[PDB]
Amino acid sequence: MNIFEMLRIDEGLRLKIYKDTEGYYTIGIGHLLTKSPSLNAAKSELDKAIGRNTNGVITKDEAEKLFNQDVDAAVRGILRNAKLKPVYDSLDAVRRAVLINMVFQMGETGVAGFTNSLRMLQQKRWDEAAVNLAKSRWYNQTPNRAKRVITTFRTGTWDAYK
Repeated sequence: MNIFEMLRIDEGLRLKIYKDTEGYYTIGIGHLLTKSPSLNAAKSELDKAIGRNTNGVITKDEAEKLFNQDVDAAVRGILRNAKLKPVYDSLDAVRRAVLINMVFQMGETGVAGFTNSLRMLQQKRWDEAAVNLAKSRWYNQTPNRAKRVITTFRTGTWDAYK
């Protein structure tokens, strides 16, 4: 198991523009296009991202390319973030992938907002962090995904994804 495979499981793959759990236009492997209610605005952002006139539809290759860029950016955001970097640096390989998952989903700012949980992770207080992470809108809106992420932080293994 690895970061790509894990996120591919959580996000799925759709080759046509769709709406995510919050109702925003998205495509491919969880690539958010825009928060704007306008489909046209979404089509425009898509064309710009891909570099061609897509008609709202892309290929597998193109979806994969956006995915690679998105994972790269997530890592890069973590490393550049003053609250995130130290946590990430203190973690083992499995748990580092979990943190990237969360950033890919909520963005850097969102994750950096989980102050108490970050501190608990840093201290390696698995069970306490898990409880704290569950007290969030994130867990309440997408509980199945959140449970998989949280359990992986508790155990340090990929069981929840196997």
